[PDB]
Amino acid sequence: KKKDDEIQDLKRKIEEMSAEFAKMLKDTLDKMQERIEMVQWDSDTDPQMMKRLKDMTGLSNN
Amino acid sequence: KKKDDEIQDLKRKIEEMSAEFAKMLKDTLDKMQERIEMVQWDSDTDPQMMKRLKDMTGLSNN
Repeated sequence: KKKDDEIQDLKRKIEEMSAEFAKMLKDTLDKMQERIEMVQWDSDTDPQMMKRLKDMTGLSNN
Repeated sequence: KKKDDEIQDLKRKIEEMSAEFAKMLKDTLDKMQERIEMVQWDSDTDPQMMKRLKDMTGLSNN
C-alpha cells in the first residue's frame, strides 16, 4: 500500500509538472507574440512586411 | 521489487521531462532574443531604446 501511495503521488506530481510546463510555455508564446506585434506596430513599416511575417509564422486561422 | 522499479521509472521520466522542459525554455528564449535583435537591427531605432529595453528585461550579466 505504501508503494502504491508513492506511485500515485509520483503520477500526480508528473501531471502537475506537465500542466505547469504547458502553462509556462503558453505564457512565453503569448509574451513573444505580443512583443513582436508591439515592435511591429511602433515602427511605420509597410504592411507588406507584417503580412510576410504572418505568412512565415504560419498562424493563419484554420 | 516491481513497485520499486516502477518508482525508478517514474523518477527517470520526471527527470527527463524536467531536462527537456528546461532545454525547450532555453531554446524559446534564445529564439526570442535572436528575433528581437534582428528586428531592432533592421530598423534605425536610437541605441537609447535598445539600452532601455535591455535594462527593462533585467538580464544584466553578473
